[PDB]
Amino acid sequence: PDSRNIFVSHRFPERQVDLGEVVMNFAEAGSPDNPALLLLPEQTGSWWSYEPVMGLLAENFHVFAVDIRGQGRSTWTPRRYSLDNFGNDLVRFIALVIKRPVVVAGNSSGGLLAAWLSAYAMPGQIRAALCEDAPFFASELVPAYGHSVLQAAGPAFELYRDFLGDQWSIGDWKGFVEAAKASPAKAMQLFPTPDEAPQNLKEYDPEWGRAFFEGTVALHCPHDRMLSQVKTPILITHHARTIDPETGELLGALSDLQAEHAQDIIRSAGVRVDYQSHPDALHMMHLFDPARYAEILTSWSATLPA
Amino acid sequence: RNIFVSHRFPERQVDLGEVVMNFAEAGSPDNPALLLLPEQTGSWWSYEPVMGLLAENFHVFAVDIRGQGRSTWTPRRYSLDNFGNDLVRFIALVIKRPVVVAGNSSGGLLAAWLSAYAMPGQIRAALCEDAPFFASELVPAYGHSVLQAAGPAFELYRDFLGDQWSIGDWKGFVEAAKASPAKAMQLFPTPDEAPQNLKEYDPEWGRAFFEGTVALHCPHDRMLSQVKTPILITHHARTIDPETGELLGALSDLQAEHAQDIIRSAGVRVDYQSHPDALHMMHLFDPARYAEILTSWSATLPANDHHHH
Ligand SMILES: C[C@H]1CCCC(=O)CCC/C=C/c2cc(O)cc(O)c2C(=O)N1
Ligand SMILES: C[C@H]1CCCC(=O)CCC/C=C/c2cc(O)cc(O)c2C(=O)N1
Repeated sequence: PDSRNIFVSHRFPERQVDLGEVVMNFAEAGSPDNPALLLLPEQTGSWWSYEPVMGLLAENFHVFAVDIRGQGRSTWTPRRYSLDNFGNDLVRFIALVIKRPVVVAGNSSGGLLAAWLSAYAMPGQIRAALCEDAPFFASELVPAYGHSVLQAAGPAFELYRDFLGDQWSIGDWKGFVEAAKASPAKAMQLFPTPDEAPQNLKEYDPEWGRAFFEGTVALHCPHDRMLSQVKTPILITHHARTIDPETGELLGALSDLQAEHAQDIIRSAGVRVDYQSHPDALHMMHLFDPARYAEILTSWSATLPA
Repeated sequence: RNIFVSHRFPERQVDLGEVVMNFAEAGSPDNPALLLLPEQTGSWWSYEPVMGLLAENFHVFAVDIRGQGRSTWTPRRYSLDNFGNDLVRFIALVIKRPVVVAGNSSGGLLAAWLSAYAMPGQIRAALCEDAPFFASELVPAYGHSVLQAAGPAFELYRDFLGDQWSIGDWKGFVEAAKASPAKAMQLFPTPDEAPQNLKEYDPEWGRAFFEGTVALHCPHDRMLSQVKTPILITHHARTIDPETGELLGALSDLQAEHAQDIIRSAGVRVDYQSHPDALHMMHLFDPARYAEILTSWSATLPANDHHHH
């Protein structure tokens, strides 16, 4: 994987654009007369996390699915992984490639960035943001509310750092898998441990995981302040989540309490916010139940002002 | 936040999205565009005495960086990357042409930031006026850290003025400054009343430098390795105290030598001028000299003719 020559074929053509520091890879679907839709993957996911759902969304949207920096065919940038750098790359992407206002939809950390764009993009760039099971608060080191990253997804990111290493400099996949299987963190059960590293992980810069676990990725983007600054309608979907009865760990993206405060803050900013709890859905609904995801996204987007 | 004073160039503001950025414009768009970045604690009008000279030959934009002047104060969001992307947006939304960027001190850091990290084609060239490469980092690759240079002053901005002037203990700041063991404290204003520039300054800037958060995600050795335009480095007064080892000045000879080396190994044009008797803010305290440095160097840039009309 530190070859950066490990890529495979996909169903939609891919194109790259120079944003200045990062060269961003992306795939396009749908017809350009339809409203623009920017799709942001989960951490460890390339644009083609959205490949099964892109055909469905192609019926109604002009779809751009991107590799975020440090993922896929987009530039890996050591020591530069922050929500602000991720977000400003996407501001540049809209300005250089799309050149229209977008609906932005993001899963997990991509949902953090969907909110980031609502608050901090260039004026007019963002019509609305869909935050698909975004770990508001629970992906911070010291959140204003609820479980920290250390008490939720952190243990997996720690193992990415310790065994895969920055830019796959260590690459001990077998040691990662044996450490993951031996971990006493119940949340580890939500992460794949196949016999060989899966394609999405070979495209992933594990310094992402370091930055989340060490609390550097969002040091300059406290979530309570970010959510208070959003400027567009927001849709929050909230998928599976439980509190482990033996460790107290959060299993899922964010707890009910965290979701309640996220809504409250957005509402206090005076922007439209809608919340949908889908407690039996998997974290990556856009991948594992694309028809349900597409319906949610399409139906909501139809309620947006023109 | 209503302590502003008049100035001899009209000021305007532009919404960048998060930051509303204040700036002063002078000159004709027929001449090359020039973006002026102040030092930390300096508003755009740090350049007000020299802009008349520069407006003879340049279309000048002098800006208030986020957390300074009339530009939005943004609690907890002070980083070189956020400062830098604001300026990327400013060029894209206001200037709409390639620019020469000239910055003093932290503004010089940001000029190099733009050279490396702006959108393609935005930056023609960067003038880094006594920029504290390495010396303004918490863990620099080379030489003094901020803790052995300007840090003690920023520490006192944090401790006595506070984030967004939330403490505001100017008297106690002055008293602590005078009592400081740091020889470098003599380089900072300690008047009996807070000066105008500092009333316009968000001291969380100082916190961010002292605590090593402002450039956590922008190590300077890597930044300098990624520059993509010609760079002019001016290096003004500096000495290293023989008793404490403190750096008095923006950067040491060792730090300037590595900065040059790194830029040159990026394969771009780099020029270095040592002005060991110049004050840190030469653009303010020796404006005629500074204007001649910038103008004469700009005239040697490729496409200087294309940018005249
Ligand atoms: C890798 C991606 C895969 C999801 C693995 C899980 O289903 C665990 C529960 C959901 C939380 C994930 C999660 C937390 C976080 O604090 C930061 C992140 O980027 C994610 C994030 O993107 N996970
Ligand atoms: C306040 C402004 C003016 C104070 C200048 C001095 O006379 C001290 C000399 C060294 C440079 C300061 C300096 C260091 C740094 O690590 C980061 C910075 O932004 C400055 C910076 O902009 N100083």
